[PDB]
Amino acid sequence: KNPKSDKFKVKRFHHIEFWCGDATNVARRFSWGLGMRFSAKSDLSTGNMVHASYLLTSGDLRFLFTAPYSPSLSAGEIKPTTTASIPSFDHGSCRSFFSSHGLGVRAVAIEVEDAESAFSISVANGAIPSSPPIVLNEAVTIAEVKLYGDVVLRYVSYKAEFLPGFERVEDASSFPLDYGIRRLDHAVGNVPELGPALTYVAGFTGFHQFAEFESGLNSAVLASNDEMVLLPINEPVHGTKRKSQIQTYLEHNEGAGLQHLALMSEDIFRTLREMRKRSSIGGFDFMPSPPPTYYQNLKKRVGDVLSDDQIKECEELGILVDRDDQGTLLQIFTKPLGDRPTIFIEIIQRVGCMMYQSGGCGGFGKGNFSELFKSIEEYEK
Amino acid sequence: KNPKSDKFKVKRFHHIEFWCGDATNVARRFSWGLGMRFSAKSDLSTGNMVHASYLLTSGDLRFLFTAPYSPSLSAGEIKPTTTASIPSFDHGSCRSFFSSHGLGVRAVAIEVEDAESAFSISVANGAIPSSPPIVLNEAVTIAEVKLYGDVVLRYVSYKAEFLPGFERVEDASSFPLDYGIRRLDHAVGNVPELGPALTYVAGFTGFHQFAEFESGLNSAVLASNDEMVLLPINEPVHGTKRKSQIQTYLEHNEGAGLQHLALMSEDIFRTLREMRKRSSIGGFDFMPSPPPTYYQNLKKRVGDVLSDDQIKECEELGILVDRDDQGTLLQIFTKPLGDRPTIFIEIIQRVGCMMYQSGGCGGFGKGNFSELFKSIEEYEK
Ligand SMILES: Cc1c(C(=O)C2=C(O)C=CCC2=O)ccc2c1c(=O)n(CCc1cccc(Cl)c1)c(=O)n2C
Ligand SMILES: Cc1c(C(=O)C2=C(O)C=CCC2=O)ccc2c1c(=O)n(CCc1cccc(Cl)c1)c(=O)n2C
Ligand SMILES: [Co+2]
Ligand SMILES: [Co+2]
Repeated sequence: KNPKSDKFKVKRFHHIEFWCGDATNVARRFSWGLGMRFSAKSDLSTGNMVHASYLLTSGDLRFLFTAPYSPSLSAGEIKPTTTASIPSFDHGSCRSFFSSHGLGVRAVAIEVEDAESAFSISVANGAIPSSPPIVLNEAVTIAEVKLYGDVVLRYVSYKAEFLPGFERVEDASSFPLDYGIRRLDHAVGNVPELGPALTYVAGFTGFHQFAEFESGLNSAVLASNDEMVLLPINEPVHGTKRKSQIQTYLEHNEGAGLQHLALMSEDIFRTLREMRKRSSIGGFDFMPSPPPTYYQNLKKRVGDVLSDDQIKECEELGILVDRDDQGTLLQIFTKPLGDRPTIFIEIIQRVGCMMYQSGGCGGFGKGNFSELFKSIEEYEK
Repeated sequence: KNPKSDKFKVKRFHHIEFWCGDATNVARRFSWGLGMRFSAKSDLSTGNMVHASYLLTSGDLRFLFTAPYSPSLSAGEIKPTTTASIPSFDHGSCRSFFSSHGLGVRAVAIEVEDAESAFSISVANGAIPSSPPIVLNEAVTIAEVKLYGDVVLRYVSYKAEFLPGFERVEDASSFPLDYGIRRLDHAVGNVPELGPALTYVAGFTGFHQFAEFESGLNSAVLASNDEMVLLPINEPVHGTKRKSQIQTYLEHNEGAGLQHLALMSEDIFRTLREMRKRSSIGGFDFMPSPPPTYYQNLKKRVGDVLSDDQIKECEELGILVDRDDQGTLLQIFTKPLGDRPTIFIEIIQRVGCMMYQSGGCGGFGKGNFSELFKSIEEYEK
C-alpha cells in the first residue's frame, strides 16, 4: 500500500555532502576507492574564500566534500557579500560538526520542483528550519531543514552546472574512473528513538512507510510517492548478548546521524572486483565474508534467480543476497569510511520489479541477519 | 665550516607526525600517492580510546597520521590511566591545531641518544617546553619542545616496534608499495622573522648554520653535527612585484608552520614516474613544469654530471637540477598536500659528496629561482 502522500513534488536524490577537515584528501581517497570522477569544484581557485568544495560523480551519484578555510580569509565578508558558493555553509557549524562527529554526511540532498515551497510546507508541517531558501544566480534554489542529529535534508530545485559558482574540473585532473556505480539507492539514519524520528520526518514530508517483508535494531523506511527517495531509520535494541551496533554508532558518533549510504551498481560483480583490488592501496575495506555454508544455502534461496556460476561469483566477492516477494537484492557492506565505527557504505544491485525498475525492489536485506547467523552456526558444524 | 656544536647527541630524523581530522583518509591517500606501506597502528582496535594513529613507511621514512576520537570515549581516564599511545597528545590541542592550520605537520621527530637529557639541555638553553620526557613501557623516551608556530621538535630515544602500544599492521592490509622514497632529507619552516627563529632554535640545539653557495624569501639552514638533521627556515621578503609565497603561507596557515618536507629517493626517475601515474587517481599533483629552455640550459650547467638521455628524462618529468661546489641536486615540488596553499612535498636525489654521502650534498636548489626565471623569459623569446 502506497498512499502517495508527499506534501510537495520530490524527484530524486541529488547529492550527498560530507563535512570534512580537509576536503582534498577525503575526496581523492573516495575517488580512487569508489571509482568516481572529479567533476566540479568551488574553492580558492574559483574565488571561494570561505570553503573548499569538491564534487565526485559516478553515473547519477554525486558526492560533495567540503571543508572550511581559515575564517580570516573571509573576515571582511557579510552574507550579502559572501564568496561561499553554498550559502548555508557556516565555519562554526562545520568545525563543530566535524569535531563532534568526525567525518560524515552533513546533507542528504533531494531535488524537488520548488525548494522554496518544499521548505515552507515542511516547516508548516513541523520541520525544524536549518537554512532558509536562497536563490543562487536566479537559477537554483537551495533550502535546508533538520533531518536527524546534525544531518539536514537539503532541498534543491532548478528553473531549467552542479551549482552556480562551481566550475567544471579540468580534463587533465578529471580521470574518467568508473567501477559501475550509478546512483544513490537509499540513505540510512541511526537514532536513539525510532518512533519520534519517524513521526517527525514523515510529518513534514508526507513520506509513507515502505512496505517490508535479536539483531540489535528496529528499523522502518520512509519513501516518496514513487518510492525512489528512500530514507530508512534505525534505533538500537538494548539488552542483547552482543551489544547493538546502532548503540555503538550513537556512542562513537556523539548521537544520531547518517549510518550508511547504499550505492546502486549496474554490475555489482565488476564494482566489487574493482573496489576489492584497491582495498589495500588507498580504497575501501569490506566486512568479513560469510562462511561457505552461506553460499551453499543460496541454491535453495535464490537458485531460480542466480546461476551456479553467478552464485560462485558472489562467494568470490563476499556478496550477500536477499529476497522480497517482488525482487532479489545483492548487497555488501564496507568497513567504516573513516576513523570512527560510524558511517559505512553499502553496494547494491536489485533484480526484478520491472514495469524501468520500481524503487526498493527486493527490500533492504533484513533477512540477511538471520541467514548470516544461521550460516555461521552451520559452518561451525 | 662546521663547529659541531650540538648540545646533545642527535642521530637521524625519526618520523613526521601530521595532525588530521580523519587519520584514515589522509593516510590512505598518502600511502597510494607516495608509495608508502601501512606499517603500524594505535587506535580502537589496539585499546587506544584517545586517538587514532596510523604509520606509513618507505625505506627509513616514517609518516604518522593522528586524529582525535570523541573525548567521551576516554572521559574516565586521567594521564596515569591513559590509553593514548602518545602521551603528549591532547584532544583540545589537536582540534585547535587542525581548526587553525588545517592539515599539516605537528611534530618533527629526531632520534637522540637520551630524550630526557635532550629535553633538559634544550630547556636550559631557551627551548619552550611542550611535553615533558615520558618513559613508555621502560623502553622508549619521548619529549617535545616548541620549534616554530604550533610545530614541536620531538625527541625520541630507545634503550635498545615504532612505539609501545603500536601494533604491526596485518599482512593483508599492508600492501608493499614502494616508489623509491627512502628517507627524510630536510624539513622546512616558514616564519614571519627569520632572525629570531634562527636564534631560538640554534640556541637550544647547538645546531650550526649550514654552508650555502627577488624570489620573495630569505632563508637559512640549521644542521646537526654530521649535517644529517637539516632544518631550513624561510621568512618572506615584502614589497615585491609578485607577492611572497612565504607570506601567502603565513596568511593561509594562520602563522608560522612547516612549509615542505623533502623526501630522498634512491631513484628520482622511478619515483616521479610512479607518482605522476597516480596524480589524477588519488595521488599528488606536481607544480607546472619548467619551459623547454630550462632543459636546453641544463647541458651547460650539468652536462658533466647528467647525460643527454638523463637530461631528457628530467624534461619528461619536470625535474629541476641545481649544483653546489660539492654536488648536484635533482628536485621537484608537489602542489599543496591539502585544501590550503601551505604544506607541500619535495622529492629529491643528490649526486656526489661521497666519503656514504655527506648531508646536504648539492644544497637546497636556491639557484633554481634564478634559472627558472631566466628560462621562462628565454622561452618567451
Ligand atoms: C546495514 C545492513 C543492512 C541495511 O542495509 C539496512 C537497511 O538499509 C534498512 C534498515 C535495516 C538495515 O540494517 C542490511 C543487512 C545488514 C546490514 C549490516 O550492516 N550488517 C552488518 C552489521 C554488523 C555485523 C557484525 C557486527 C556488527 Cl556490530 C554489525 C549486516 O550483517 N546485515 C545483514
Ligand atoms: C621550496 C623550494 C626550494 C627549497 O627546497 C628550499 C629549501 O629547502 C631551503 C630554503 C630555500 C628554499 O626555497 C628550492 C627551490 C624552489 C622551491 C620552490 O618552492 N619553488 C616554487 C616556489 C613558487 C613558484 C611559483 C609561485 C609561487 Cl607563489 C612559489 C621553486 O620554484 N623553487 C625553485
Ligand atoms: Co541498506
Ligand atoms: Co627543500
